[PDB]
Amino acid sequence: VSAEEIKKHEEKWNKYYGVNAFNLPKELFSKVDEKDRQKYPYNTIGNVFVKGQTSATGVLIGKNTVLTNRHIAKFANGDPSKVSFRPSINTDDNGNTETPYGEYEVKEILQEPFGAGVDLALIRLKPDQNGVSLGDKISPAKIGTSNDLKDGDKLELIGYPFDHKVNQMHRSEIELTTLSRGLRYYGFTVPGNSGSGIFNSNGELVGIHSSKVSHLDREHQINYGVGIGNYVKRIINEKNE
Repeated sequence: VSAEEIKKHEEKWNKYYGVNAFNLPKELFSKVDEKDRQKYPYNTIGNVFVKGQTSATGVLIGKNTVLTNRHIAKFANGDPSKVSFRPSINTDDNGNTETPYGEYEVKEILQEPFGAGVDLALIRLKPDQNGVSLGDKISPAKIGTSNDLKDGDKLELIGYPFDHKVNQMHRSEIELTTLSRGLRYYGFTVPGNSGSGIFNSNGELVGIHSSKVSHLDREHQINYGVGIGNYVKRIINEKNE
């Protein structure tokens, strides 16, 4: 790759990581407020908590099904009792937690239903303590397709940036780049964002954030997510519940 391209990349990447996260302009990164956390599509986003292991993000795609990363599901080591899902959870700056839709225990974990090479997993939830499924309280995220995405497109990534602030849902504007090498994009994310939903202007889920991978050369990074194409969509239809 060329130097002119590298310089350009550094300047763009610097817009998100050149300043402290608390100082990022609102249009690029911001907290989802109380009112919005109870509106679609924000309410389909929840915290995937793996006891004593990690705290990431997940998206409700079925009545009892949560979509997240395979690398996140792996932390549970096949034991569903170590995992819980908390939709629209919020721990304010005073340390007070609120779970408007309650907290859900996990019934089963499908670590790699799309194949070990695809960083996606399905988590099956149990109903609440009253026998009501999460999918009956709120509508699951409408699944779209990444096939219509073009380089330069700006989308909304929604999740729980744990490393920045614990249990506080945030939205990050992302900008797609070099789609010939997968769903790559500029934008601010932290490890906790693993499993974050990527939505288009119509509120359709088109991808799931995964992690940061090398870009251009070994000494540069970019965000990487899994796009939702025909294959991913079909498996979801076969396994959804």
